[PDB]
Amino acid sequence: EDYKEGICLIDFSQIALSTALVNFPDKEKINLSMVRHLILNSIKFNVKKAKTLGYTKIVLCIDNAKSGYWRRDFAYYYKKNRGKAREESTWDWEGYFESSHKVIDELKAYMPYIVMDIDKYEADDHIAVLVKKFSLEGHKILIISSDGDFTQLHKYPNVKQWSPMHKKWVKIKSGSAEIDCMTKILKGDKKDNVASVKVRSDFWFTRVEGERTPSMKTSIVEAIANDREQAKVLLTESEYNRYKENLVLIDFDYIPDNIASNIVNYYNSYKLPPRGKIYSYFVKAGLSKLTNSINEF
Ligand code: NA
Repeated sequence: EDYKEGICLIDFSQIALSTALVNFPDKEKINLSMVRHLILNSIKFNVKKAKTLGYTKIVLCIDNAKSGYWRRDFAYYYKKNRGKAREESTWDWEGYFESSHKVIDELKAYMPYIVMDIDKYEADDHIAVLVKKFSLEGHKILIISSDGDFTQLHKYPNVKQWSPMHKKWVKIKSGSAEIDCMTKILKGDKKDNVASVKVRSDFWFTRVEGERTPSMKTSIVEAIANDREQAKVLLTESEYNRYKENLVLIDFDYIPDNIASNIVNYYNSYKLPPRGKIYSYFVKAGLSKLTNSINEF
């Protein structure tokens, strides 16, 4: 093992939720014990994975949208399409989230991981900012994320990504990273209500029947990807101003100073619990099958 240890960042909320959507049936209350068991089982599996690959420092990166998103404070329509979807569902989202927040606080109090959890901050924020930090500090980095796109981090040395769901390595140095990032910035990212620079910013949220997004030439995307100064040249003023907006929504380098510094400061001041707390936590929570496996956490 290295003097600057290998660090594992886990895209954890998405892993737990994906597992929960398989394990927990529709039309049944999702309770604290159910969620605690699932979260701890998932941690056990993915920590073993990190440790065998040679990464010893475990950081659990959490999605916390209890009060929304910092990006939404900037662009109100951001990710509003997602909440719309859950409103309908007969799956117990309310119970899941309520219980997950409780378990996360238990992790903070008792388990030996850095739990990056800040209301209105996304797992991808923690990962992007900590990768920049750790990479410059000379740590090898492993991202555990089933479907996350981290190709924006292609410039950082010694960053690998493992996907638990697909059981395979994921490309970080994709060869088309900048063009793929710029495609989202210019053409939008509908899955997150991010709109093309050729329409009003809240297009996806306020779309009226019949409305269409004007097409944009791939060559403009490629041109601006290769030299961003060309944005002032190939885009109209209105499109350029929308471009500036979308940079904040998509590009990791445009995470605001206060947001990024809050992430770093949270990491630095983190109160790591002594490993002695693991056993007493398992006993307290009645996880009697796990008091046997303390060494696997
Ligand atoms: Na902790």
